Amino acid sequence: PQITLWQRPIVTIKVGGQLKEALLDTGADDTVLEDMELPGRWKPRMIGGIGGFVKVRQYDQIPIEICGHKVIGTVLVGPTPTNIIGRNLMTQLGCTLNF
Amino acid sequence: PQITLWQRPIVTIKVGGQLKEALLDTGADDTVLEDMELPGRWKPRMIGGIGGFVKVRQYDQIPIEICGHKVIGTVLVGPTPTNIIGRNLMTQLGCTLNF
Ligand SMILES: CC(C)CN(C[C@@H](O)[C@H](Cc1ccccc1)NC(=O)O[C@H]1CCOC1)S(=O)(=O)c1ccc(N)cc1
Repeated sequence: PQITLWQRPIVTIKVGGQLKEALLDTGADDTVLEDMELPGRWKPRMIGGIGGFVKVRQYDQIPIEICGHKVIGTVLVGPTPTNIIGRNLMTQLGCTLNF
Repeated sequence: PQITLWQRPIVTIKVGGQLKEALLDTGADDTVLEDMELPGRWKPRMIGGIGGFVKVRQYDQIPIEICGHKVIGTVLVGPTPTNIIGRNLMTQLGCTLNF
């Protein structure tokens, strides 16, 4: 699809069998989800956002279906205003910015 | 242009007489630039995300040239770690996300 930016580019994702809304966020290097249970071991990761650097949990090779497309990659979990799909997974979708 | 997302989507802008680089960010509702002088009246605002919150000054109707295209809109200024072009200016470019 082609998504304009007059509203937030919120899409529906499926992760761990649950549908959730998430924001397609080209200013986010990584994908960060609100607290949820994910499989496997995690490791610590420090990420930078608008208010500073914060430690989150990093899970690897997590499948997510975004608009019906299946991606698999690193997902971080920690405090966040919303579920954020960053460039690590948008590149798997083939997403580009166009003007 | 069509900009892929393997790297951060950084472009050159010109604002308030100053040339700088900024991030095209579909996850940012409004443009926020690192602290600088802008003309005119402003209003205090708080913006929040992964760092927590930062206080900014909101300037209205500020002209910015982005990749040579002249656009106009609200510009927030404050201690952001990076210059961010948000949706409020990306729409004026006719910028879409496509996959
Ligand atoms: C978190 C989203 C919902 C909101 N932010 C936009 C995001 O793109 C934000 C932009 C950014 C890049 C690098 C350093 C600092 C900030 N990237 C971000 O945090 O990347 C993290 C999350 C995982 O990957 C790394 S914002 O900066 O808080 C924001 C809020 C309001 C306005 N008007 C403008 C900006």
